[PDB]
Amino acid sequence: EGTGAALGVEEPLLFLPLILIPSVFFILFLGFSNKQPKDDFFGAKDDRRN
Repeated sequence: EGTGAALGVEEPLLFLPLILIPSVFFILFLGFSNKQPKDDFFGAKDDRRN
């Protein structure tokens, strides 16, 4: 093409799978993140990861 539209989105229907599939796995990622330790560790690479 070469028009230059941001993210190749000329058609507005392409914001359907671009805003949903990240926010489907984001809710899955929040199921992992909310069950974590949330304690300021020291050193690097904390490995509790419940």
